[PDB]
Amino acid sequence: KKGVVHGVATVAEKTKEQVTNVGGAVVTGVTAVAQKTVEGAGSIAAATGFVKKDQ
Amino acid sequence: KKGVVHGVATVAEKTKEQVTNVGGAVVTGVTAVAQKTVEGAGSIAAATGFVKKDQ
Amino acid sequence: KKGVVHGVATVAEKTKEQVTNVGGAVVTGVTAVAQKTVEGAGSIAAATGFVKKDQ
Amino acid sequence: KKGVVHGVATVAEKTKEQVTNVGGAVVTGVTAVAQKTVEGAGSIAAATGFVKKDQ
Amino acid sequence: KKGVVHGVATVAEKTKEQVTNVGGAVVTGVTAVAQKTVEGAGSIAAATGFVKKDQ
Amino acid sequence: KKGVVHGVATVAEKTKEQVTNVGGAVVTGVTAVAQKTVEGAGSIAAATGFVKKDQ
Amino acid sequence: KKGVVHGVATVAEKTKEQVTNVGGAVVTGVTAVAQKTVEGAGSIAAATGFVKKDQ
Amino acid sequence: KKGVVHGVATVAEKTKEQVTNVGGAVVTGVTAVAQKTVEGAGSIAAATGFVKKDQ
Amino acid sequence: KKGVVHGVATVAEKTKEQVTNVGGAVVTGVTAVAQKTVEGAGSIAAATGFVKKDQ
Amino acid sequence: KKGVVHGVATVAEKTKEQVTNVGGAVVTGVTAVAQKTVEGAGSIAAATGFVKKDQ
Ligand SMILES: CNc1ccc(-c2nc3ccc(O)cc3s2)cc1
Ligand SMILES: CNc1ccc(-c2nc3ccc(O)cc3s2)cc1
Ligand SMILES: CNc1ccc(-c2nc3ccc(O)cc3s2)cc1
Ligand SMILES: CNc1ccc(-c2nc3ccc(O)cc3s2)cc1
Ligand SMILES: CNc1ccc(-c2nc3ccc(O)cc3s2)cc1
Ligand SMILES: CNc1ccc(-c2nc3ccc(O)cc3s2)cc1
Ligand SMILES: CNc1ccc(-c2nc3ccc(O)cc3s2)cc1
Ligand SMILES: CNc1ccc(-c2nc3ccc(O)cc3s2)cc1
Ligand SMILES: CNc1ccc(-c2nc3ccc(O)cc3s2)cc1
Ligand SMILES: CNc1ccc(-c2nc3ccc(O)cc3s2)cc1
Ligand SMILES: CNc1ccc(-c2nc3ccc(O)cc3s2)cc1
Ligand SMILES: CNc1ccc(-c2nc3ccc(O)cc3s2)cc1
Repeated sequence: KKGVVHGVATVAEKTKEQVTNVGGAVVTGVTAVAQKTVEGAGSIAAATGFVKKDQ
Repeated sequence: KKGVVHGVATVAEKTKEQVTNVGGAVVTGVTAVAQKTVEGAGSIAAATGFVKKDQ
Repeated sequence: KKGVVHGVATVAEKTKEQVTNVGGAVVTGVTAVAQKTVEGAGSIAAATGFVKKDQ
Repeated sequence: KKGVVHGVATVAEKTKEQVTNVGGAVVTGVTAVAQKTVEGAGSIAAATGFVKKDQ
Repeated sequence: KKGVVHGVATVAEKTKEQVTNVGGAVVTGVTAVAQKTVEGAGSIAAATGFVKKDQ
Repeated sequence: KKGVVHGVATVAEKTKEQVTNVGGAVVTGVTAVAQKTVEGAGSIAAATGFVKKDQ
Repeated sequence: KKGVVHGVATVAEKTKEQVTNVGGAVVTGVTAVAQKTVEGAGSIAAATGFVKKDQ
Repeated sequence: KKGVVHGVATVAEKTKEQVTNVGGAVVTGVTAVAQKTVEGAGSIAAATGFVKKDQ
Repeated sequence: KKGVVHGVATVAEKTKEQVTNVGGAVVTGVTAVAQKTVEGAGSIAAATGFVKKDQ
Repeated sequence: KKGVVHGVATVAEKTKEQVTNVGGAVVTGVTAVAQKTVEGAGSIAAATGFVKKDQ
């Protein structure tokens, strides 16, 4: 076989899960957050996949 | 087989799940948030997939 | 087989779920949010798939 | 088989769900939000798939 | 076989999970956060995959 | 002060919430159930406060 | 002060929450269930407060 | 002070939370269940407070 | 002071939390369950407070 | 002071937490279970407080 990509690719066979991202956010997984009190200014309480590039 | 992509591709066979994103947000997964009190200015309480690029 | 894409594609066979996004938001998954009080100015309380690019 | 796309495509066979988006928003999944009080100016309380690009 | 990529690629066969990211965040895994009180200004309470590049 | 009860009482001062039950069911709290498929004969899918005394 | 009870009482002062139960079920708390598939005969999927006394 | 109870009592002062139960179930706490697939006959998947006295 | 109980009592002062139970189940605490697949016949997957007295 | 109990009592002063149980189950503490696959017939996967007296 032959393949040429510029990116971003994701090429496969017999594949149970696939995610391609440029951005941006993708949530595909099981996630449970239980929480009782959030205070403070300002605290990232429960972050799973996170990116902060403030300018 | 032969394939040429510019991106972003996601090419496969026999594949249970697929996500392609440029952006942007995609939520495809099970997610449960239970929460009782959020305060503060300003706190990211429960973030799963998150991207902040303020300018 | 042969395939040429510019992107964004999502090409497959025998595939249970598919999402293609450029944007933008796509919500296809099970999601439960239970919440009792949100305060503060301004706090992202419960974000699952999120993108903030304010200019 | 043969396929050439400009994007955004989503090509498949035997496929239970499909979403193609350029935009924009698509909601196809089960979603339950229960909520008791939202205050503050201005707090994104419960966001599932979200994109904010204010200029 | 032959392959030439510019990156970022992810090329495979017989592959159970795949993630390609440029960004950005991708959450595909099981995650449980249980939490009782978050205070302080400002403390990253529970971060799993995290990136902070404030300027 | 003086108090004599037979039960069931609930006596208080300065009290934000109160529930008295003999029975029976009382639901006063925030509750979110999101659900996609229930099968089987017969499975209690999502029970929060539950009592089964079949004879 | 003086108090005589037969039960079940709940006597207090300056008290934020109170529950008295004989039964029976009382749900006063925040609860989020997100769920995607329930099968089997018969499986208690997600039980929070539960009592089964079948005869 | 003086107190005589038969039970079940719960007597206090300056008390943030109170639960009295004879039964029966009481759910007053924050709870998040996220779940993707339940099978089998019959499996208690996610039980928090649970009592099974089948006869 | 003087106190005579038959049980079950719970007598206190200046007390943040109280639970009295005869039964039965009481859930007052923060709880997060995230789960992806449950199979088998029949397996207690995730049990927090649990009592099984089948006859 | 003077006290006579039959049991089960729990008598105190200046006390942050209290639990009295006859039964039965009480869950008052923070608990996080994250889990990916449960199989087998039948295996107690993750048990925190547990009692099995099958007859
Ligand atoms: C995040 N902001 C952003 C803006 C623009 C893009 C673009 N991606 C492509 C790809 C192929 C093409 O012919 C044109 C474009 S423009 C991506 C991201
Ligand atoms: C010292 N370590 C540190 C980590 C994180 C922070 C953050 N500050 C903000 C403010 C607004 C917002 O939406 C998100 C965040 S995160 C600050 C400090
Ligand atoms: C070893 N390096 C490598 C890079 C890329 C490939 C590719 N194979 C295909 C097939 C179909 C298609 O539309 C695109 C592509 S790209 C293969 C191998
Ligand atoms: C952390 N900041 C950062 C900025 C830029 C990069 C880049 N990586 C590549 C790779 C290939 C290419 O043709 C161009 C670039 S630019 C990486 C990181
Ligand atoms: C984090 N900031 C960032 C900005 C830009 C990039 C880019 N990655 C590629 C890859 C191929 C290409 O032809 C162009 C570009 S630009 C990556 C990261
Ligand atoms: C994070 N900010 C960002 C801006 C731009 C990009 C771009 N990626 C590509 C890829 C191919 C192409 O022909 C054009 C572009 S532009 C990526 C990231
Ligand atoms: C030391 N053991 C003890 C047991 C029980 C008590 C009680 N005090 C009160 C007051 C008012 C009321 O309606 C009921 C009761 S019960 C006090 C002490
Ligand atoms: C679980 N089944 C059940 C049946 C009956 C009861 C009763 N509790 C009281 C209390 C005082 C009284 O004068 C009478 C009765 S009867 C409780 C439970
Ligand atoms: C060996 N360990 C074991 C634990 C638990 C069980 C249970 N069997 C049932 C049947 C019906 C129902 O509503 C709940 C349950 S739980 C069986 C065995
Ligand atoms: C486990 N099975 C079980 C059955 C019965 C009990 C009882 N505990 C008390 C206490 C005082 C009283 O006057 C009566 C009774 S009965 C306890 C356990
Ligand atoms: C679990 N099954 C059950 C049946 C009956 C009870 C009873 N509790 C009391 C208390 C005072 C009283 O005068 C009568 C009764 S009966 C409790 C439990
Ligand atoms: C688990 N099964 C069960 C049955 C009965 C009980 C009883 N507890 C009391 C307490 C005081 C009283 O005057 C009567 C009774 S009966 C408890 C448990």
